[PDB]
Amino acid sequence: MENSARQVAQDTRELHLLQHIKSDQSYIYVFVFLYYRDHSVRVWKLTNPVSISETLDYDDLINNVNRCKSAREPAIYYREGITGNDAGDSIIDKAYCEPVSFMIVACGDVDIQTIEVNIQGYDEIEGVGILDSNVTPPYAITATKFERKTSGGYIFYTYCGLFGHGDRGHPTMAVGVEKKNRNAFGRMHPMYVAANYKRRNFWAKKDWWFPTEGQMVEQFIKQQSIPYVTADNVMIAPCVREIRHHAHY
Amino acid sequence: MENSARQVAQDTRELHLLQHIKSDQSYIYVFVFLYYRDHSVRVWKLTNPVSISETLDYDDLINNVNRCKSAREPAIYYREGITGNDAGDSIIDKAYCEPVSFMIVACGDVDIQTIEVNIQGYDEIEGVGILDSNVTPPYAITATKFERKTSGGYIFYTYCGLFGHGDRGHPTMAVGVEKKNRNAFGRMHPMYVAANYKRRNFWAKKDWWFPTEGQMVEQFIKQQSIPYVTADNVMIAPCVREIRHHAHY
Amino acid sequence: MENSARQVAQDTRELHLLQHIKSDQSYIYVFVFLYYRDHSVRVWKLTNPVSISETLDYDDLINNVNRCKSAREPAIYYREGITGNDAGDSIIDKAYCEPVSFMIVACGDVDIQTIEVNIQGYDEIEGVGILDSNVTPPYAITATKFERKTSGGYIFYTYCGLFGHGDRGHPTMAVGVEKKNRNAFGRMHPMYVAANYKRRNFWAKKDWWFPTEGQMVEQFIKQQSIPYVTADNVMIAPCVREIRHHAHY
Ligand SMILES: Nc1nc2c(ncn2[C@@H]2O[C@H](COP(=O)(O)OP(=O)(O)OP(=O)(O)O)[C@@H](O)[C@H]2O)c(=O)[nH]1
Ligand SMILES: Nc1nc2c(ncn2[C@@H]2O[C@H](COP(=O)(O)OP(=O)(O)OP(=O)(O)O)[C@@H](O)[C@H]2O)c(=O)[nH]1
Ligand SMILES: Nc1nc2c(ncn2[C@@H]2O[C@H](COP(=O)(O)OP(=O)(O)OP(=O)(O)O)[C@@H](O)[C@H]2O)c(=O)[nH]1
Repeated sequence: MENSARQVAQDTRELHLLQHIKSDQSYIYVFVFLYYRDHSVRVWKLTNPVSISETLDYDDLINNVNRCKSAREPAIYYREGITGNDAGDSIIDKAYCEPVSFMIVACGDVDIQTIEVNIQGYDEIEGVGILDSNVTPPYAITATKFERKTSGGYIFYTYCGLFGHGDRGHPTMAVGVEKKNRNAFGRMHPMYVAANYKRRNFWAKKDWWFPTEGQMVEQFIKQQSIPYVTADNVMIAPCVREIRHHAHY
Repeated sequence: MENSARQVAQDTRELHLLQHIKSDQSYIYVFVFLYYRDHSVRVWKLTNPVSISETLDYDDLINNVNRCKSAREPAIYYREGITGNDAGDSIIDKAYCEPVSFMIVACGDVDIQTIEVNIQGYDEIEGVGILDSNVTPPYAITATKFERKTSGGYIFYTYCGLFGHGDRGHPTMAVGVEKKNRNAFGRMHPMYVAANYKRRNFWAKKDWWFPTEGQMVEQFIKQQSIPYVTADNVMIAPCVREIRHHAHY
Repeated sequence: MENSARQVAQDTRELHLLQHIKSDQSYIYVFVFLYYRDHSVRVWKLTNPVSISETLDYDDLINNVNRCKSAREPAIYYREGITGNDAGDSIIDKAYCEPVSFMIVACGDVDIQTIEVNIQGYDEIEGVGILDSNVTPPYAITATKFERKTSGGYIFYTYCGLFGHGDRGHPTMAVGVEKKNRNAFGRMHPMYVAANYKRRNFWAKKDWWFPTEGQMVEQFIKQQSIPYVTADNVMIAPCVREIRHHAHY
């Protein structure tokens, strides 16, 4: 009864799930979870068939549901103070709605070795001046700092941190990653490039908000089967156990 | 008097119009018309010299002029309910401002064979989970479902449908299409690629709103000479009659 | 004492600054300064490692701090009138918040010869109709109209103008430029392309607003060392004097 054709259709399904990862027919994903002091979470899905590239601006990274709006000072009173040094006209030093921490989850067939997580202050300008900005500051080379998580045959990567109370407490970030290519024909080789270029905005960055992590895990993480690690360090991810008829090195 | 030089300058003009289509000097366009229950239309022009790629998020697809705003429930009360199953806190089941139907008009020198119209619910996630999402679900392969419309020598394509009252009644969509290339030198060949890459956001998605189709046809469709088909199935498009000094196969 | 190792570490620093321009490790920048009648400035940084491409829509180009909002007419009353000819329902003919003038500053290692500044009215449509629009109208070929400014070994380019009181007084604009490549290996050659494609949105267009030019020069231009030319024609830019041990042609 282990051998039934129905069981093999189930085997097909799960073999399909593991191979679909490496297949050109799947997406790669980076999810950015932002955790606020009110316990709520704002979440951005970045996604593409072959190449994720996105800026999350300040307005993308602050809490836009439990919003900071003293009915007294317009937004520019505060923005000017995080635009230039001592250039503010705000009685508020730090907005409540700025995130406390983040988690980056890279999943699907990412080549984690190509990932970049470049977090900057409000102006997006690395270093002391624009002409001295480096396109890749050392802390943007985050690949080896991700934790590798495994769930059966599934692999994904997590990177967590605090934004803090300095410049990066008013964050902007650029995130990019490539789909792993285990062979030599480039997904942007001249014979392929136009078909992937046509899909450069499949899909544009997309966000949601949730009242707590626990509620998000039930209503979203599990519902969409998004690999995840909770604050108490529990892995929430689908699990496809490896199927193979021969040994693997 | 048929032969006058002035008439030939007119011939030049119309020969220019037909050949400008196939020329690298023209844009390709996809227009997305969204029709609401109040009879108004929101319209997005997607456009590029060689390669259109765009996401129209939920906020792009709902009616943002005749807006849904009960002065009682914040937007997240409703959004949460179309983010996760049964996760809403809204007394409104379906927003008035969600579109009833759509028309996609692909025109200029599109290769309709490369078009993709991928409509999803709010979360933009095809299938049962992100790791099983297909980059091209069967219904995104819409090319053969477009109707081919001809106006003299001009060719364009239309695809209409209803959003309905299920998941896609809270639509997001990814649209991409390539300019037709009737010969072998790719518009993204290494000798060309950088010049077209420089124009990847020429132009970013752009929208308008109009109180009715009839008013839009007068104030916009005709004014900008955008090929179009009205709800009663009348073609509104410029018409350049073919000019040629010899027979065509 | 001219020869001290400390002085040579200073020489290293400034040699680094000049060579970092031509290095792949720097960004190219286009800044768009928009000057309003209230003397305020809205500023967009466009930036990329190798290829800038951006649309600044109408909502990006109008003053969004000193906002136009008669508590009487919704935005569409005015927008409809700049969408189609005589299609408005506004008692206001021209919004206060539309910019008077602009300056484009191209800096870092731009090849100014590849720049395009295509300014259009509200609809973004060049010419008399979409099928006749040219991807490059003559006035978009702006490269030779930029003024070349030098500050020691630093080179940058400025282009100024008025928006006026016609169609382009309701501006949209597409700006693109490539990083100068003084040799033959293309930054989008197949061996390089995927790494730069991954960084196509590093960074997305980013804006600020400032109450006056003078205040912006202190709080932003100088603070970020952004090359600049003030309204009275004073150059504000860092200055690295050329260092070389041999003569230069
Ligand atoms: N290490 C470092 N952090 C900086 C610097 N400038 C600003 N920061 C910010 O400091 C914050 C985190 O640094 P920590 O040393 O952990 O201190 P913190 O918890 O943020 O609180 P502070 O003591 O106010 O900085 C981040 O927001 C950084 O961006 C800097 O020059 N060096
Ligand atoms: N065919 C199909 N449609 C679905 C499914 N899930 C949601 N829908 C939605 O159903 C809507 C259109 O389906 P129809 O069969 O025409 O029904 P409808 O007019 O939308 O009204 P309903 O009966 O409430 O679905 C779209 O919004 C679809 O996205 C599904 O599993 N299959
Ligand atoms: N030259 C020219 N400008 C046009 C045309 N249509 C609209 N304009 C606009 O005219 C404005 C600048 O032209 P100017 O000749 O300097 O006149 P102006 O200062 O704008 O004031 P007006 O006399 O109302 O046009 C810009 O906003 C142009 O876009 C046109 O067909 N030719």
